[PDB]
Amino acid sequence: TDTIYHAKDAVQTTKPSERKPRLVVFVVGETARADHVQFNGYGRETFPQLAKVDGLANFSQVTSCGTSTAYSVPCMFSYLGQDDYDVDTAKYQENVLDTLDRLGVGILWRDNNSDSKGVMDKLPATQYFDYKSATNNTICNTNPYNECRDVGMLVGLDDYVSANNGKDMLIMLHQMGNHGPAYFKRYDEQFAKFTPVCEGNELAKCEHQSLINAYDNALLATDDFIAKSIDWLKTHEANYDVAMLYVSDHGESLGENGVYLHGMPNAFAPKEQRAVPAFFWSNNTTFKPTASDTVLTHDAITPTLLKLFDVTAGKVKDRAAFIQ
Ligand SMILES: [Zn+2]
Repeated sequence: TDTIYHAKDAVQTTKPSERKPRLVVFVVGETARADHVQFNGYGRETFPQLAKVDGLANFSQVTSCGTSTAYSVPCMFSYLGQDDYDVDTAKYQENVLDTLDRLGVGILWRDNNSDSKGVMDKLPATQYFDYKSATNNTICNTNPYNECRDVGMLVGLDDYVSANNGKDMLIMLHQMGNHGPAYFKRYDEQFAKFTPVCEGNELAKCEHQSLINAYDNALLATDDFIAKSIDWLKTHEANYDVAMLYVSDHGESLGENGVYLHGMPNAFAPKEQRAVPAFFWSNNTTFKPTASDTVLTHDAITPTLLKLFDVTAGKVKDRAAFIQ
């Protein structure tokens, strides 16, 4: 087909009509720094809603595959691992979502950031939706920049769960998160906790604390979005076994040594551009997460996903996952 396969041997050991069906939300983040998370020692409570969630596992030692929203995302769903990962040929490799779609799991990708980078290309166009425009995202008139909001991705998922009744389901929500240099645009007035913030076009011209405040506000918005995801998943506890996974595609630099956005090559990228937060919540002791401070990378994503849907592929039975 011109596709290079890696998991043709993959097999789902237990099916939806052998046990309770499983519904999972994978929230793909952007620009979130692990060292700006309270659970990892940050001095501000940037995730106050997740702090009150029972069964929520935080991961403090996760490193990203790359430093950009073009390099890390295809690697997050790749089978190869960042060592063997090549970005020029990633679009053509079989990835975890291809494998899961083959095994009967409903894949759904809602994107409020840019695109899937190619992860959803081999899948029918009816499974990818653009939520950056008001065409699909119902929440775009809550701020004076008229930017569509991440929580708009939650509206109308009950109908997807209804149409796919009794199916294993995986839902990727691609966050706008903490992107771009205009951090002050990324959140609504409900989250303007820290002040002042930087409105400037040039980050170098900002006062450092203003930039920090804007970034932390956007982190508050993300915290709220993840929490609302978990609540939504709770509205389906009765019929499905539910779980939520959050990873950021990379970190961000905020003036450390005059460095200000992301994008630097891994060989020279500072520590802040690769340390990302990772969260995992499950209603059920069905899955038991690995230890908090286990040293992990994006290579843990693809095993995790497979483990969630009881899939066995030969390539990734030696891999560290987020669950045991
Ligand atoms: Zn990014």
